Amino acid sequence: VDSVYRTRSLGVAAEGIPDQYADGEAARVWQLYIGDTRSRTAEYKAWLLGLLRQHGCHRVLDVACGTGVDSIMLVEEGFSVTSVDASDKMLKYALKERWNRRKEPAFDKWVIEEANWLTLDKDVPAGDGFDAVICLGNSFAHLPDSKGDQSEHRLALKNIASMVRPGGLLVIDHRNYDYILSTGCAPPGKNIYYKSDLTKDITTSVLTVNNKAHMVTLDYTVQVPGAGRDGAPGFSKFRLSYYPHCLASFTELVQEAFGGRCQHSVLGDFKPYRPGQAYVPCYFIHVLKKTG
Amino acid sequence: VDSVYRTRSLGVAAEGIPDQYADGEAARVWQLYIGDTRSRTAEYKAWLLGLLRQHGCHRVLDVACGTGVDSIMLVEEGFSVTSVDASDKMLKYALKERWNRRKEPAFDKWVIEEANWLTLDKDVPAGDGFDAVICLGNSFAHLPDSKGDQSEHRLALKNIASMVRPGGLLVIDHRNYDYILSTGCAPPGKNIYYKSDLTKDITTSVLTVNNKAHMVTLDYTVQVPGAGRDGAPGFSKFRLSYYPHCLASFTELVQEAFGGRCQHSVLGDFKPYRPGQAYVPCYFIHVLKKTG
Amino acid sequence: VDSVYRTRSLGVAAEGIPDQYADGEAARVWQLYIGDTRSRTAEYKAWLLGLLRQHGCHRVLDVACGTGVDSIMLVEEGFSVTSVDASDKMLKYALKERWNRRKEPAFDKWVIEEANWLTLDKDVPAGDGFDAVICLGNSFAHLPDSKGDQSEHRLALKNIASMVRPGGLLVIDHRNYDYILSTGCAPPGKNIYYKSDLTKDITTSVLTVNNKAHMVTLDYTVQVPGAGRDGAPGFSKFRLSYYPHCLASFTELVQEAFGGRCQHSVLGDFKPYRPGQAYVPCYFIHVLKKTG
Amino acid sequence: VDSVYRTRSLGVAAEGIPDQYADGEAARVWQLYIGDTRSRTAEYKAWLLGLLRQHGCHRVLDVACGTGVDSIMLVEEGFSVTSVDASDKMLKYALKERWNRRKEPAFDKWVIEEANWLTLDKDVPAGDGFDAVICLGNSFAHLPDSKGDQSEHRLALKNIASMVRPGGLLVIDHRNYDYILSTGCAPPGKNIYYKSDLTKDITTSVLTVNNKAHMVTLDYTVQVPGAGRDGAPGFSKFRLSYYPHCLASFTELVQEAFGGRCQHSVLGDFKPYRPGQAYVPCYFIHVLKKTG
Ligand SMILES: C[S@@+](CC[C@H](N)C(=O)[O-])C[C@H]1O[C@@H](n2cnc3c(N)ncnc32)[C@H](O)[C@@H]1O
Ligand SMILES: C[S@@+](CC[C@H](N)C(=O)[O-])C[C@H]1O[C@@H](n2cnc3c(N)ncnc32)[C@H](O)[C@@H]1O
Ligand SMILES: C[S@@+](CC[C@H](N)C(=O)[O-])C[C@H]1O[C@@H](n2cnc3c(N)ncnc32)[C@H](O)[C@@H]1O
Ligand SMILES: C[S@@+](CC[C@H](N)C(=O)[O-])C[C@H]1O[C@@H](n2cnc3c(N)ncnc32)[C@H](O)[C@@H]1O
Repeated sequence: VDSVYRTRSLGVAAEGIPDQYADGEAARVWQLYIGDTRSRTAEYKAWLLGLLRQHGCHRVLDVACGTGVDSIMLVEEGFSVTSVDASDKMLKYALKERWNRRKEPAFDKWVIEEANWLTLDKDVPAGDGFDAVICLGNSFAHLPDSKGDQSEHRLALKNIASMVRPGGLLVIDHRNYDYILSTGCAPPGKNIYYKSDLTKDITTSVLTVNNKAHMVTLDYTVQVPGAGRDGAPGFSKFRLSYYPHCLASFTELVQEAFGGRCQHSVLGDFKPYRPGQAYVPCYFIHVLKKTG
Repeated sequence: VDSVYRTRSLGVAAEGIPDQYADGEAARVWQLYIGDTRSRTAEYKAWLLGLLRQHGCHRVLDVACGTGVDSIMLVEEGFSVTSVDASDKMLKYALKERWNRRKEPAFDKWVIEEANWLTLDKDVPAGDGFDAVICLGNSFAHLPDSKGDQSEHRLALKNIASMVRPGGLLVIDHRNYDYILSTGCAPPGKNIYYKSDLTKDITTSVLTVNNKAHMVTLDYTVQVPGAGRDGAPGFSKFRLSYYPHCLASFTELVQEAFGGRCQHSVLGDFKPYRPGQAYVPCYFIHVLKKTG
Repeated sequence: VDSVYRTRSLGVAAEGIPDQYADGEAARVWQLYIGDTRSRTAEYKAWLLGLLRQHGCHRVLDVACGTGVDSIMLVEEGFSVTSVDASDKMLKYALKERWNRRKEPAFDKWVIEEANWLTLDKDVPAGDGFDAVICLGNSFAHLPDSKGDQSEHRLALKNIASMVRPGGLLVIDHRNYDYILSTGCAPPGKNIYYKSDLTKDITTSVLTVNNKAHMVTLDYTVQVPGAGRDGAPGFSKFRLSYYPHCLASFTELVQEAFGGRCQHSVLGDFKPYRPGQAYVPCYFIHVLKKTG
Repeated sequence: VDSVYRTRSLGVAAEGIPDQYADGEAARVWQLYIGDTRSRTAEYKAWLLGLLRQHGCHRVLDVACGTGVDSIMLVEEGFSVTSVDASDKMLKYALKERWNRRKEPAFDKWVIEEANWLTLDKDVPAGDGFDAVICLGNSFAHLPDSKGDQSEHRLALKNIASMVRPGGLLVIDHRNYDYILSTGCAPPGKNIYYKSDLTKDITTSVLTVNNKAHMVTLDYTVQVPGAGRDGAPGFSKFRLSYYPHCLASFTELVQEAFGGRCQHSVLGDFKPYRPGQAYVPCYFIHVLKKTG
């Protein structure tokens, strides 16, 4: 019988040595990519701040915290923000920012915590509920459908909806999977939230099981600038996958998390979406108010 | 022809979702094991405090920080401490403690940083050097010997040596491998630093390649106290490996890192050691005062 | 740092012991599946015999031999047959049949050899060429496209073309992928060559990379008739992948292998085919007579 | 959760493509190595034939058939030989020899079959039992001890013993693990059965679990002659593992398979073994006669 013997179990750590896959090529380019989410768009800052001001929002939950980018902006702008994420490699970066800016009182008062959408209700005390829960940049699509029925999608989305105060707002988005599913090409860098300073090439694979689109996998080949001989760049690659959320399924899923007690509007890039307009958006943003 | 597709590359993270090996069975008992073995022994506290004080040490580098237990003791007793480690999954727990106690002025002053013994000089500013460097808990032995000659142990020990000020101390220990390599059994829980609440069994595997002990592997079977049926214990395993440093070679390796310019003593468990003494230590502590 | 020890290298065998993946769960249902699907259809026998006879074929190369079912039919009906395949695990079953029937003079004359389509010219002496080459059973589609351009299909088809004598035939088929790629469902057991006793379900996954169907994967759930409790069926899965050859491209690929010097016809199931005919084949059989 | 998607299950085959790991570097050198077992020693041929002649042996079972080397020699010498092995990669070579030599009547009458030592009794009809069962060249040591107690060793050895006719012979061997266990070096090419024409370097690893030697792993680096630039050789590597059978354990195990109803003699290289002679043998051969 063939035995394989690992030096240590997958998932364990040890004091003087880097964790399991922390310095592979894939993790190295990936770090350049997550650091390139820096340069937020004027449009983005303008839309989101205006939405939240117009509604009088003050406590806000960022449920896809990441490196802290969206959250750092709300802290700076005076909101009282709680930020959670299920990933520790990403939470490390937010945490580091809060420690650096500790002495600025608004950053001493920023709550970053671990939480999973599947167990949110128990990970995060709702309190009287928040004024706006945000889940933006196609964070949500990372979540696969393991069970084949979309039960896990329904559960994460209900819990997210459970953190909205009555009268409050959920702002959640997804990339345009309707376009991607029909050209087979997720085109690089047409991005409405941060301007990318890296050049990347994307290969898109779409897996369809029986007749249903089940996953979109993107291979990102990143030109890394200083890494050849006489100043030339190198190229390296990493991969990430997603659930291809179509606008109509998603609209059903999201209004179902509210039990139908919501108003619901869907924007196109930051502008309205009239189904059958010419302009094919890169991202659909849904803004739901709990009306009940 | 065969090919193997993965969702995402090994090493990358994403906002929705737990990181790659994080909620495996082995990472859950392992998390038990680092938590319910971080309650220090009075002997150790008194030993380590009296030594540092005895030599008039005030700035200390902990170069194998882990969850911070060693540094926390020292941060509390009013030393200026900087703690590094290479493992993010472990530093996570020291960082979190610093935050929760960020209101006590000593804890506001604790530096915790990423660094690796191999590049330690490029990662930590010694300046004129620290008063003591500590690498306790049998952490040096985590570093494998990947090129068959011990060039990586040499490099690491030299970079650790360099952080010590002239007249400063290096305190670095290792398990008694001499014994382990004769009995083939690293016995559980005879621990001099921390008091273990958890019941465990250990299987020890020793790998020998063209007659040199090259690695010792411990498989931990942790009894987990409420996981079974009628309050009965539930059980899980994890594994971790060590380089088996024998006292005589390690003694040579560590002198050679100060270029011979050092005074060296080896403690028995905390007691002094002489060959063939009746008492068999579980740990050899080496104390090296740097002459120049 | 992590390392992974194996007992023995991947690909090596040893006298004591079963070969590496041989008694897995998947190799056991798979063995069921190749056995209890090798009982040929009267339609096929009559179709294939009449064609060969009709053109006065006598030496035949089976270039996708497998367990030998196609060759055995022909060896019995008095043709001079040489059978090659690249898979040892499959050739094993043809070899064994040859031995058991080594006393019948036709079977003493059957050649069964290892060869690969890619190197086929270097592996099989055509001499002046064979009368017919056969590659039936949807075997050509096993060859993946690993360089993204179909250079390996081209090479393989050209080397198969070269074994055909001038005035000889190439008979090569493929499943109807056109249909599969629109319905997303390769339906079970509508098979024209062999009569299946076994009950199976098939999940079909289609992989598409920057808008080109690149692979179809079938997961077979085989109902195994006595494996459960009270004679109840026990169940196991295995998986196998295909390159989805569409009729029009395959038609171009196969002409191009004879340099255009060929006459080409495509049969519907065994019946002739015309576009938009009401009858939808499960298999397209291509018959190519080489002109020069 | 990370999915990994294979093209096909481990262990399945498919008509136009090589089986899973058949053309890796490891399998390529390994084939040069198994083909280098060619050049049987004069000493070997002389001893074995003389033993078997002196006992009047005629039906003989080779239970570690391999490529067929020992068996081909007994066929040629007139014995009535049945040869079994559990490995198909190796049985393929024997089988091919029998087909080549088919017309020589003694090779038409050679029975090669698949069998496992663990299920031997049911794989091979004993008949009235054989005159000599042979298991030579350290075939037996390939068999690991999965259960930790040597139950599997006891079972394979009992079944092997069950194929010996009363008055018949078992000739079975093992390398000198007592020497290997004490120098840590299985030295290359001191071989008493075939002269090796390949130059190989061996690295020996010994794994000890708790105090018991559990496995000896050999990395064979083979100088392959024509594989560099101007005629120079290349070097490639494969690995194989074994149970370190000590002479005294083995002597117990083997006489226990007979229930103690045996005579037992143990040879040194082909010559007698007096425990405490100077000459340290490379191989111990045991010859047991069933006396009962
Ligand atoms: C790092 S996240 C933004 C995080 C955000 N600041 C937050 O609050 O969650 C970037 C997202 O943009 C995605 N995206 C969709 N199509 C893209 C494309 N063609 N190129 C780059 N990113 C694209 C990535 O898949 C990823 O999910
Ligand atoms: C929680 S860690 C100690 C961390 C410490 N703060 C530092 O300086 O890195 C527990 C340590 O005890 C070690 N240990 C070694 N042998 C052991 C044994 N037989 N029983 C229990 N713990 C053992 C483990 O290898 C591990 O490195
Ligand atoms: C036993 S093999 C045929 C071997 C044949 N003697 C030859 O020429 O290679 C069975 C073949 O039927 C194919 N097949 C394709 N689609 C199928 C389906 N839907 N149901 C059953 N078999 C299917 C399998 O892929 C496999 O290659
Ligand atoms: C191919 S087998 C011989 C097969 C034999 N003709 C039969 O009847 O089974 C070769 C054996 O010699 C072994 N052996 C032991 N020590 C060796 C060494 N230092 N170098 C080479 N082979 C050695 C291999 O491990 C292997 O098990």
